[PDB]
Amino acid sequence: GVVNVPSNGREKFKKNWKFCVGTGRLGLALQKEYLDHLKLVQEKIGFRYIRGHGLLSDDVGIYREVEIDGEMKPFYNFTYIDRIVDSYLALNIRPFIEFGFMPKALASGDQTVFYWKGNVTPPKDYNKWRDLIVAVVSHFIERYGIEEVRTWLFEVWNEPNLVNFWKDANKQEYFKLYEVTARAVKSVDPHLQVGGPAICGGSDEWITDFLHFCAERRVPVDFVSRHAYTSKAPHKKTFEYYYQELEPPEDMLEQFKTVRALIRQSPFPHLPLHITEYNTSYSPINPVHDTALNAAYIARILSEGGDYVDSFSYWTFSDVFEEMDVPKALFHGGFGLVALHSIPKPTFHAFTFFNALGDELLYRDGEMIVTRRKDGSIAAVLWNLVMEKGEGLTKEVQLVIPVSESAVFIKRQIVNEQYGNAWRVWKQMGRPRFPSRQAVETLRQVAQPHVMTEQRRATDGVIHLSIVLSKNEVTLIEIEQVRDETSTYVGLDDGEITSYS
Amino acid sequence: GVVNVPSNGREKFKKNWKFCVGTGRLGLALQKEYLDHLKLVQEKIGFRYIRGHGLLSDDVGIYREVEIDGEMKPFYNFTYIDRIVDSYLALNIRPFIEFGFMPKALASGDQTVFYWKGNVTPPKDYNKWRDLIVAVVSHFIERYGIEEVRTWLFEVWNEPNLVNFWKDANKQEYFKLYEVTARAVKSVDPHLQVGGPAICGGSDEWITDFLHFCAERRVPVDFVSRHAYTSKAPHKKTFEYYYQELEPPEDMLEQFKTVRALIRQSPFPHLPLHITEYNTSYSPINPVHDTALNAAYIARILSEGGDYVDSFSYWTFSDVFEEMDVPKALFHGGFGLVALHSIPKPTFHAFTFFNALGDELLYRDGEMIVTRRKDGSIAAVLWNLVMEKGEGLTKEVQLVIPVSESAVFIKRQIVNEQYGNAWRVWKQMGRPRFPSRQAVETLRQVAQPHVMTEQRRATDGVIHLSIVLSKNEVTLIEIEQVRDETSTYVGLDDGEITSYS
Amino acid sequence: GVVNVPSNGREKFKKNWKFCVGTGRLGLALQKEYLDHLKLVQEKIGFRYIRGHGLLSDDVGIYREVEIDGEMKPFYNFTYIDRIVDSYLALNIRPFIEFGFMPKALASGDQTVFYWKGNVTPPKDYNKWRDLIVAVVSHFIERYGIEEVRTWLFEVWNEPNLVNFWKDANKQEYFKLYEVTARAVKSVDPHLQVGGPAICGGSDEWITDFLHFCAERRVPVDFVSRHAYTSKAPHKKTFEYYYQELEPPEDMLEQFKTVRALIRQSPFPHLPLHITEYNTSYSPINPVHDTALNAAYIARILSEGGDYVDSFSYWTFSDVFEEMDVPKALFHGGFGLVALHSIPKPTFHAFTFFNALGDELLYRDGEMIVTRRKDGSIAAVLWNLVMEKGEGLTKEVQLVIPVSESAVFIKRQIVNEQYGNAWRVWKQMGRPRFPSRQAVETLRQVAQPHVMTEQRRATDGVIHLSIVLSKNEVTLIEIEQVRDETSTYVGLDDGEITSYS
Amino acid sequence: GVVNVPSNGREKFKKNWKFCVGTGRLGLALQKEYLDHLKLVQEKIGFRYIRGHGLLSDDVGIYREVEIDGEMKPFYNFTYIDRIVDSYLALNIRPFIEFGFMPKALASGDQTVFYWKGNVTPPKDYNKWRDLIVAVVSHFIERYGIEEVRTWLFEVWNEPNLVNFWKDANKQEYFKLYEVTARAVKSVDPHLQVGGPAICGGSDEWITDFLHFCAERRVPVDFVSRHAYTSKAPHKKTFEYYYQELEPPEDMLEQFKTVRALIRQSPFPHLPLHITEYNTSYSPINPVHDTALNAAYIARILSEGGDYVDSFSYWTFSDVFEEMDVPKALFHGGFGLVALHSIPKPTFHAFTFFNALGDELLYRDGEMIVTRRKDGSIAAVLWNLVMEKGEGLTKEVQLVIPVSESAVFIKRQIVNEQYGNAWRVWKQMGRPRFPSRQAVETLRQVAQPHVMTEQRRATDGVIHLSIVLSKNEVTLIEIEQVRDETSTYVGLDDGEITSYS
Ligand SMILES: [Ca+2]
Ligand SMILES: [Ca+2]
Ligand SMILES: [Ca+2]
Repeated sequence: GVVNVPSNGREKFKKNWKFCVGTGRLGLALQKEYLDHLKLVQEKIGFRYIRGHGLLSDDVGIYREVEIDGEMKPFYNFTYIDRIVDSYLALNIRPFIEFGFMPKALASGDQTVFYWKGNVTPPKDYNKWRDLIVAVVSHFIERYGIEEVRTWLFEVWNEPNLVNFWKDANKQEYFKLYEVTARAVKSVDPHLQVGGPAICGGSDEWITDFLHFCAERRVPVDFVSRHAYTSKAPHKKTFEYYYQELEPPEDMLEQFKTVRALIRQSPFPHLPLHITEYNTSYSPINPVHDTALNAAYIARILSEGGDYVDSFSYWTFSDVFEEMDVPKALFHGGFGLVALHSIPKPTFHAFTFFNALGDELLYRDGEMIVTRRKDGSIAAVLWNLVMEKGEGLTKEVQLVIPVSESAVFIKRQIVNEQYGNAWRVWKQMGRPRFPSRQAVETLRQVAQPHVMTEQRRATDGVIHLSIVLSKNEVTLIEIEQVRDETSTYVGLDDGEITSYS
Repeated sequence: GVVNVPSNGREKFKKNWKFCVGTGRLGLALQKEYLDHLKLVQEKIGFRYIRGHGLLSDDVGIYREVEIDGEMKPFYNFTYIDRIVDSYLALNIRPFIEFGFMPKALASGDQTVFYWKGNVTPPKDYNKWRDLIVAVVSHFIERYGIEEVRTWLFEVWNEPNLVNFWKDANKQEYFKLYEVTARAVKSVDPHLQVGGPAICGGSDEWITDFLHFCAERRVPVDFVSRHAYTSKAPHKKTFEYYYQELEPPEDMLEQFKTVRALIRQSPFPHLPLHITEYNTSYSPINPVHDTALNAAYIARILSEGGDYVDSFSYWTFSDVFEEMDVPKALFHGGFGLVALHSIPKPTFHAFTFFNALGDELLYRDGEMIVTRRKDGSIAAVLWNLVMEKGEGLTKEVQLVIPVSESAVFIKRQIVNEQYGNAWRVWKQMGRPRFPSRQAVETLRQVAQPHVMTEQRRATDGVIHLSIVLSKNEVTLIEIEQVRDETSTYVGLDDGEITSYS
Repeated sequence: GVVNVPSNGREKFKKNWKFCVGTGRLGLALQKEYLDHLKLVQEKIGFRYIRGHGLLSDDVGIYREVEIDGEMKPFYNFTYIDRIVDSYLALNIRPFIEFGFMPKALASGDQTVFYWKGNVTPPKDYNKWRDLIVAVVSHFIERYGIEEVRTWLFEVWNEPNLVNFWKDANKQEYFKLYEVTARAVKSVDPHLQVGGPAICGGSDEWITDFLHFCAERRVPVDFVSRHAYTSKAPHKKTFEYYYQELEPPEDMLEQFKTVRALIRQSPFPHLPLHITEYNTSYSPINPVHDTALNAAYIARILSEGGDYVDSFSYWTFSDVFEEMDVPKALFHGGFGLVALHSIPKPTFHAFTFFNALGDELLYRDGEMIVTRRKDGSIAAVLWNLVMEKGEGLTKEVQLVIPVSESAVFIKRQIVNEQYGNAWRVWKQMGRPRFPSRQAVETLRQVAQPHVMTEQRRATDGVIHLSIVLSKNEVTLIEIEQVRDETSTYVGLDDGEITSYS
Repeated sequence: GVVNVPSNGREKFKKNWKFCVGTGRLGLALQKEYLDHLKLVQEKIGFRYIRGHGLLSDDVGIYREVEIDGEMKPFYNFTYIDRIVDSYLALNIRPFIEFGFMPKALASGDQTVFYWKGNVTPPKDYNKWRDLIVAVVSHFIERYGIEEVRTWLFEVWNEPNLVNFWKDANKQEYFKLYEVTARAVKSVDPHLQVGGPAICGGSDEWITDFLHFCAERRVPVDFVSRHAYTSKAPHKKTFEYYYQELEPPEDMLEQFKTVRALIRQSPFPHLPLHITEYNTSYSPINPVHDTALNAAYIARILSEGGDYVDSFSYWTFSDVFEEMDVPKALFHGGFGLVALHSIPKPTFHAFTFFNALGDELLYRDGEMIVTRRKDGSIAAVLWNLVMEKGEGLTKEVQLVIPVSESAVFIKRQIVNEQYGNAWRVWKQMGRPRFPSRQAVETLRQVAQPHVMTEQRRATDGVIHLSIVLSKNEVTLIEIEQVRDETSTYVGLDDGEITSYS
């Protein structure tokens, strides 16, 4: 198809796409490997906030008791989160705090979730929980100052509409939990932004009921959160993998758009919507995450997601993750943009490529976005999602582009099934679970995008680009003005160099 | 032609090719840019020695006088070589010291060489020159230890057979300068290895006569040094460039082979031969240095030069160079393997590819070298040197390589006119002289070798590679055992992932 | 009194004292904090080996069971020890491997030890344990090379004579565990050094019985391991401390001596003796560890312990530890040489000071060690251990040292109750449990030794040092050659500078 | 002297004292050593601007001709200043540009200044000099953008009232050069701040005459610049030293104040005054720079200089400097805050101490400055400048400070003749010209300030500090609130640790 790019544009592409990114549990942030991947992510994409589970779980170790004279008394150990949040602020990223799970010494029952056994029961004593929240938020303000902590966000719990994350999926108990948390947070400082309900899909009446619980009972709410995946239940499991079919990306966009409509009808029509988890599959052992398809699929969501929501947070930035035990191989289906040994997966490159876009929107359809940057240069990202099996399945794109600058330097970066894909080459190596240093460096070189460059002289103030994208390709194309300095090199003749003309 | 690679090899490919590398003047080693380049060269190519001019020239500033009690007395200022030689040893490289040029306060005349004005006249007092040599050598021993300094090499002066480097190209004055320096060095310690005569090509009788001089007067000598280039004097000039025609690589190898024979017919038949400079062109402003042709040309030399000499030192590791003034553009025909902003030029990847070869030499002709490493893997560099003008001129090559290892992972890296080639992309950018940071990063990215990988199974203990090499391509092919772990992934099926089979 | 230092010494002070250092459990090696601590320790102290628990425990996560073709089969996950052992080797340290504790899926019972719950029961199947040992040692050889792995050591289990560490303190069942482990290690490669019984003090008949067991059933043993502490059982507890009284250092040296003699009477008289754990207190929450007293105590051990044993491993290099939960304040009584935030405790300086000592032992008594270095310089460590309460309690020492110089430069470094002691300043700060960054930097600053320097000219070939050591001071004195260059500064007069003479 | 420090102050202590710092010539900024020093200075004292000579001198290399056809034509080589200014900005410092000296290819005559021979003659053609300024200023805008370059400052020449720096000290010829330069800069962009006349002391009529010339003839001026020193001509020289008597600090402040009054009476009454160089001695080989006296002298200036001027630029940040050849010894009387090897001099610590001061001024006299900061802590810098000879000469200072905070933590840092003084210890080592790495590390350690800390309890709402300062001491005293956490450590008893009470 032939697309004619207009010279200027009315609308502005937002940075909503990189507002937030997900993570494995906060206690894993103590790992050097974790910080390795986070530094890479902050250099090449730079997210504003980071969101995961386990702030209050026992590895991070904040809530204890502590026998004094003859009675159990609370003790708040900030050793670990002080280091964790410090390490975050040093990398220019703030916590999108999630309060959870339940500390053991505060839990009412035995039910846990994950390999790491986060306790998912309500607190035995709601006043002890309140006091925990006040202690934690108060500490954060003591350490980092009120101005800093006022920029953070505070979600209460996680997926209370699923039985695995909250006892009996108890709607009313969660609302009580929400109100105690919300009010405890405001009691420390009224500007702090608290929100919920952090639910998985399939049950959006919870968002209607949540916002009505808060209206009726005058309970604070500053944002709404929901999670969004497109995978069905596993159709085949091995001992290490879940395999799942996926709905197309418009299904996710519809989810975003549907939840925003439910907010617009509610008694709090102005509330921000934060999609605090999203990916194709919701399982950390689904190999789909390691593929070019995942990138081409996510590219579509990056292009449009921000039209409906204030943020959507890719779960996750890193394979440093233990919800289903320690990764059993290098490419093991983890959620991360970044694989162990800081090896970028195809999806990472899609973010990177979006990070080259300018604020000015020239054109956008279901397979491309075209922008103008301040300097006058064009930056476009194009993608060829093909969810069906088969080879070939190429897509041609004909881009007529307005530009006054008489010559143009075009730099294209590509990742697809052949290039920027460490997963493909890892198969060639024999799928080493625990590869050598040298196999890993080779995987790191191969994981880099394939670059091609050209110079093109304009005809009639317009350039034509013929772009062939192969199956599940995502590509960045930057088009810059050539200020040719050749004529300053007086006498220059390449033909005077052996072999050249 | 079909190349049958034997499974075993008797001969051993020596590491002579990276004994020593060349540099711009030692005062330039104080620059941060210099040290960035050397760090990159030492990580990707481990050179043992580094050889350049200007140890005794005035920017380094060792030789001074100094009015004390009505008398002009020597002062030896080691502030700068201390720092320089320290930085060398920290990067695991030792100085192939070159004694020169003439300190101004000790010069007999006015004649200089280069924009930096190295003085090229005899010492006004030969006893003060000797005292200089003794104080410097002694200083090295006091600072670093006798054992360390004893592993160094000491070449005396530079190209005395050229009027530009030595007043009148005075043979007997040079032999005298050599003699005073050689005895000065030995008087500090008899195991310090001293040599000469450091001549350019064109007059090899100087080697014959030099050794007859040392024989008659029993002047200590421990190696013969010589420089070797294949460029004719320039046939065109701009304010910016010297352009030169080149003879083929066989011309240089014959120069090596000629000088070795001359040492064998002499009264010191066993002397080591160090070619302390080599490249295609001897001009630091000949663009040929920046091209893929240079890379293929030199790969020929890296493959065989060690057959005839103990070392051959590429002039130079880096464009940090001022013989013909500060560089006037990013790619300005400088000698270096690395360009400003630490951008590898194509020749750098030739050195890097040779660094991947094993000790065991399995096969070699005029266009390839195939080797076996200690772990049984195969490693070959192939080049397609085309000096003639024109397009295409591709060379197909057929390989029959034995490996009992029944499946194989092949990693190929290529640098040619299209890949690994910053120069090409600089030109497409309009030859920016002083590029932006953004342009430099793109040129760095494009400067990386293109990588192709495949898996292949052996039929009958053997693999057959059909390889295509474009114009002036150099390429590294590594062939590793696949230890396939796929069977341990029970129930793995890529066809259960969206879009894959 | 007065000490006449002899100019020459017969004896050598051995490097035994820094052969090995202890660590918190291996899974903690994944922390950034841990690795910052190791780097500091490896730069300032030369440790060769690193010994700790948890290798086979479930955080590191090697042993898993996995359902394949309808049976429970072993899966060995090397993801984490690959990264751990990689990071050890990159910092020039190798594992003193300790095979333990019991993986949960292989345990025969439910008894655990520590906050992190390592299982302390026998394996439910000894053949599976064996296959576990074999798979781990084989994986090491595969990744690191057989020559690398042969330099390691392999301890079997931990304190099997203590009921907390091993079911019933079952002697005969530990011997069985040793045999199955030792024969499995030898089956992989016969050079691999294996030993035990890794007992705590109080029941040294276990060494005699362990060696008689290995003699009678021809079981491979390459060393005897043993733990040494001087602390009585805690006489007071708070919710975060154990306080304990200590025996003097001679008690530890006698423990070393008495165990060595037991080896020499047994059927393996020549076997190496590795004290794989030692410190004053055996509790990771006894504040004595954070004090100048600890450093004074342990310096006496460093000075003599090598006389009796091949190695004695200070438990531990770092407060990065979790046996009794996450540290509840900055200085919490941890074992570490280094405190969180890379703050060196006084004991760390004791090790640093011993790292400056020379080979040649000139003199030693129970309060000093005086040595000569290869360059002729003198290095001495002195300590004033004072276990009794009160102020003052100084030791005046007089040293008559010979030197072959004529003028000398004396650099003294000191750590005591006032200087190089962050615990004291932490107290002055109000004992902040979770100090700010600003406070931490102040604590690091103040943690640095105090330095005093002087020049002193000899008389009659000799130097008379008067030295005052304060309560529990450890101090380094280096006496070096002055090569006065003042005479080359002709006309120099500090009296011409404003205010000076 | 008993000082009662008020609770609140009406005035602000300005940041003018670290607005700018001086440097050796801009070409030396290419040195790794230089950037090591700049980084350190920028980490501990964050200066905003850096001011030095030689931008247009031929080592940096900007101006060349360049034979084309048969005519000499201008070529502007931006290779080196691009690297220099990039490195400045990456370290958060901007150029206070000084246009000079004269490029040889533009020079009218052959007179030069310094070891490095900057040419101090007018341009042969003022149109060529204009075309140079336009090319340089324009290139700066092209690379860094117009907003950034407008924050810089542009001074014309150096000390044109001194015959050494400018042919004949020709007043009218400098005004002509100012006019051509100023108009040139303004023709690129009118908001660029240009000024002069950069004079040395002893003839302040030049400032009057400059400003009248600019008013009458409507030449752009945006600031006045002037240099200030207090050293008399040398009374003794050696081959390597100038020794000079110093006027007291009142003389410098009186210089500042005098020039400010001349501007206030001029036709441009409101012009900023920048003192573009200042120190005690004006000679780069006067040992006084290396001393504690220099530090105590400069502190009075840092305390008050900002009263009269908009900036005052300490000449220099670093001993990396070649005006009078390469440093002949480690401490050689160089201008730098930082000695070679990154060793801080006593004067460096003065600046670091001032960098801890708060904005709100509580109390100031001629020997101390006392401030409050945002968090409520008190920071004070005290100094005891003694310019006469003699030992002892201690100053007792009694501070009576208000705090209701219950108790306080006092951190004191001292640099004087005994502590923080590497010069003193370098002499003890026998004044090594070219010390070993090991002697250098010792001088670094010894160069760190001496720290003392204490907790003091508030009696009656007031803390009474008694501070004995030794001769030529400068010292920082921070007083913070103790939030005591001791009572949360229930049961804590240091008396339960061996030896402690
Ligand atoms: Ca040079
Ligand atoms: Ca532990
Ligand atoms: Ca200079």
